[PDB]
Amino acid sequence: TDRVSVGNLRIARVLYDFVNNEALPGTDIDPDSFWAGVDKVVADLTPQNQALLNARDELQAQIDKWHRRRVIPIDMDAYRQFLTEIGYLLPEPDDFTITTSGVDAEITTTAGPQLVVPVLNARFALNAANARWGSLYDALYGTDVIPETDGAEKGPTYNKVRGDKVIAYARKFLDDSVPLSSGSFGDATGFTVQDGQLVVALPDKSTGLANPGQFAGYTGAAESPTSVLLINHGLHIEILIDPESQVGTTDRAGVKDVILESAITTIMDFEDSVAAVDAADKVLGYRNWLGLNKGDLAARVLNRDRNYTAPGGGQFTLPGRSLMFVRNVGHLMTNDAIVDTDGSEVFEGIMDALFTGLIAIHGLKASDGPLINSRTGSIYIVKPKMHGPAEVAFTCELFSRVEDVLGLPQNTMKIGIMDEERRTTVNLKACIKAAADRVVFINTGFLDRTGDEIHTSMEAGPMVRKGTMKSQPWILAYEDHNVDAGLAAGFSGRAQVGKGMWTMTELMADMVETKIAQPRAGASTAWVPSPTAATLHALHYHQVDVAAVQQGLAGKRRATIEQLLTIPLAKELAWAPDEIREEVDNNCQSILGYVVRWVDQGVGASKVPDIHDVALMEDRATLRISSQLLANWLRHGVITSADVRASLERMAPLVDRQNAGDVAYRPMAPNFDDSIAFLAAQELILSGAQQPNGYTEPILHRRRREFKARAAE
Ligand SMILES: O=C(/C=N/O)Nc1ccccc1Br
Ligand SMILES: [Mg+2]
Ligand SMILES: [Mg+2]
Ligand SMILES: [Mg+2]
Repeated sequence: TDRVSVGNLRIARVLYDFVNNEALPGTDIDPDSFWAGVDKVVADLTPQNQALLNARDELQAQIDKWHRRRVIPIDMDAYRQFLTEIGYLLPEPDDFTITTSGVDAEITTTAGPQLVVPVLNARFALNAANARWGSLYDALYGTDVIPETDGAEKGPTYNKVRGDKVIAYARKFLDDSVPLSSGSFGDATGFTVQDGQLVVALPDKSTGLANPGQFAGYTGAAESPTSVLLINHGLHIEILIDPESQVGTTDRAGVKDVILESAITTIMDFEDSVAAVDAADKVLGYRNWLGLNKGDLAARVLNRDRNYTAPGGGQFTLPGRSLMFVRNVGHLMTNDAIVDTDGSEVFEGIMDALFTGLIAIHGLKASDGPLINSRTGSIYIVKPKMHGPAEVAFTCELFSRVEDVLGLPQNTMKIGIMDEERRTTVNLKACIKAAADRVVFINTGFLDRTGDEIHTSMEAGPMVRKGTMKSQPWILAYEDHNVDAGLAAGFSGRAQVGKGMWTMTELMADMVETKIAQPRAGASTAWVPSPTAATLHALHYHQVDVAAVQQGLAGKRRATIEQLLTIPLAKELAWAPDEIREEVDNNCQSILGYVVRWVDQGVGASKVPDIHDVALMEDRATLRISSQLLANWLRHGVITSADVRASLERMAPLVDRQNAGDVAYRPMAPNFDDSIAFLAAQELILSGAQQPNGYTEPILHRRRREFKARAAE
């Protein structure tokens, strides 16, 4: 066929050529040696990869059977002893501190937003990489953070009343963040630098900063600067001065904009936010990841670092780019980009580590300017969907082997651990320990975690509704426990403690109001879906001193094993019939809305309107939750298969309507069983209870491959 033979492997030609012609040159790795390494690593580690997956299934079968033989509110003591007997719940290791070294300041020290985007989308990826600095005025004027009340609405052209509120909001932020010795930024008439100090002119007098150490730099003439640079909680704030701009001309000090350092780090995602089901899809992804690391990805282009004058008069530079992670896929899936002699597909996680690692070498050297990514010499890989410490140890050993193939020093490849599976949650300390010399973050992937919570306890009884899950005891303990485990392993000053994604892309007023809870909880980072959201979330890190919060949480134990293990079962007679229908409609709409873009267009993340037409930006995990929740309700007789059918039928034309204005869209209604997308949605629900750990990829990949093959002829 069209495959290349390397030992026991048969590699898709498009992948082979991409790696030879694009990825390898410039790395000084012998191509022959790389490919022999691919074959050897695959041969050596494939058996334990499979053994790990079989172990998952064996644990789940035992738990399924534990619930099925029980009639009695759970006896927690018994349930725990049981989880311990079967090896689900492992002993907690002794106290230790992580030793991870060679890590950039953005990760060890800086608290701020972390932006996650689909690596298949070059535009979004480039915009994300450039999102290290963002316009606060654009983010305020462009969103509902400033209410679109009467008089202040957005029109075809600039609205002065709204622009003045934007200005006012920012002046208030400045007062909160970098206070003057007296007076307010609201009344400033000019900025100058005198004797290395910022001098702010007010109408009656002049003043300096209450804390002059927050003055970081400036641009232009000291006596008439074009910008002033400030710093607060490790994050930079830049005031752009330009009275001959449309906004500056209206401004009392001629201020044009306030630029915030926003997306400090970015995760280029090969997993839940993309649809990649074969060699062609992987290659598009890998090529974008290459372009980012070489610095030559073009839609526009990547930003250079930013030049400043130091307060005393010297020159310095700040990074213009978000420091990049890459999120590889997890342990489950195989991909036909490589098959062995028997025709069996190779594990995709093993592939990603080899290829994303190889590609990452370019980000460690000069872009044909300075090197794009890690100055300290690390490669930052996020590893999702791991269950427990043996799976973390496997990932570390995988990275160890790749480092040898690639000629990198041991521990170059760092690991961002997603805590998004129950067996990792209740063994978190051991998971950190297994990666104690590689770990650069832990992060509560709460959506996947919810899916796994449902599947794990599928046989226990009917679960609460989807929108109820976020406030359940188990998840709130899970969030606290994650922070506690990180801090106790010495993450403060060493590694990020991260929390999850804000998915409501149009609800920015709400994000600003509520997401402050995450750095208040000691999270040094949290996820956002867009550069705009990164800029707004940045506000929270100026309001909250994360380093102090973490110092104050030290030694505390806020969650017990019992709370972590509290299954979210619905109480007796929880729902009226209309509330049941509403939940069914909600979940069917969520599934259909997501799956139609996934199967038909190969889109894994996008702005999808929900049932109430709220715009959501979720990844594949939302599908895992909804499919598992409906499977769980069907399993326990809350709804019937005809209820499911009827809701899918009702929701499909609505999804069809919601996708008007999509050039390539093809309706699901009314020819339902003509639509592969529709059949996928149905299959995800009806086979949901039988998917390993509730995972949606096996069905989703098959259906997308089916769609591609039909579209070919
Ligand atoms: O937050 C998550 C969690 N993943 O484990 N992923 C994500 C990535 C891009 C847009 C929306 C989402 Br939710
Ligand atoms: Mg996830
Ligand atoms: Mg409920
Ligand atoms: Mg402070």
